[PDB]
Amino acid sequence: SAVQQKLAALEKSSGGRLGVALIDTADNTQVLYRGDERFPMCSTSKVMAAAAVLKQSETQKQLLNQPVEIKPADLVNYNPIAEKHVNGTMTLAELSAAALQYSDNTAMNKLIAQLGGPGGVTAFARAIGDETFRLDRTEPTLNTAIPGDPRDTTTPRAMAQTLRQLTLGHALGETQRAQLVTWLKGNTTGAASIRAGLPTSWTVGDKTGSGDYGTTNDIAVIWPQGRAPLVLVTYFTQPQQNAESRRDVLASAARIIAEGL
Ligand SMILES: *[B@@]1([O])O[C][C]([C][O])O1
Repeated sequence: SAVQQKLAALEKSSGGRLGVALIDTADNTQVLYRGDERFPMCSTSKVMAAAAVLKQSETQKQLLNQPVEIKPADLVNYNPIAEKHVNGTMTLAELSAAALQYSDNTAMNKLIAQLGGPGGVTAFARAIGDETFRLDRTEPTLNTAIPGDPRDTTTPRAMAQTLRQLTLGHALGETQRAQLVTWLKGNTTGAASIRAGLPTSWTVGDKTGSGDYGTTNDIAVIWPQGRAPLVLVTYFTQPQQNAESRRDVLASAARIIAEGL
C-alpha cells in the first residue's frame, strides 16, 4: 500500500529500523511494518507491569492502596516521582501512575518486585495470550537495546494486540481497565512522539520508551473524535550505541498512518 511505501521511505530517511503496528478496531484491520521483528521495549514494558498489578487487584481488592516504602537504595537512574517520596511510602496505585505517566524507573522496579520478578511480568503476558513479550531484566539494564539481543523485547504486532486487549478488550476487569486508560491518557512524556503526528482533537493514551542505540518507542491507544479507536505501536532503534533519540520519526510514522484513514 501507499502507507507501507511511505513508512519504508521514512525508515530509509532515518537511518534506523522502524516497526509499526496499527489496529483499526472498526474493522479489525491491521497495518504492519516489520510487524514480527523484535524490538527492545524499553519503558513501553511498564504498561505490562502496571497491568499485571491491576490484574492482581481484581482479587486483592485493596492492593492498589498498599503502601510501599521507597528507600535510597531503591533509586536507580531516573526516578522523577520516587525521588519525591524517598524515606516515605507510595501506594501501588501511585507507583503504577508514576511508572506510566512519568516513566519512573524506581516505580517500575517496585512493580516488578510485587510480581515476583521479571518472570512474573512475563507470566501475565502469557496469561493474556501474548507469547512474544519477554521481560528479562529490571531497570535500568532492560534498556540496553543491544542489536540482536532478545532480552526485553517484543514485536509490534504482539504489543498492539496486547495493548488492545488491556485497554479496549477485557483482559482486565472493568474498573482496572478504566484505571489503565485513565493513566495512559494522563501520560506526560508523549507530546513529541505519536501525539505530535495526530490531529489535536484526537484523544491519545500512550507510553513512551527510550533506551540505548537511540531506541525511541511509543505505544498508544487513539480515540479519534467520532470514530472507532485505534491502537498504534511505533518502535524505532538505530545502529549506533550512542545515537540520539528520534521522537520525530514516531510522529512522522503516526502522521503517515493518520493520512491513510
Ligand atoms: B524508560 O525507557 O523511559 C524512561 C526511562 C529512562 O531510563 O526508561
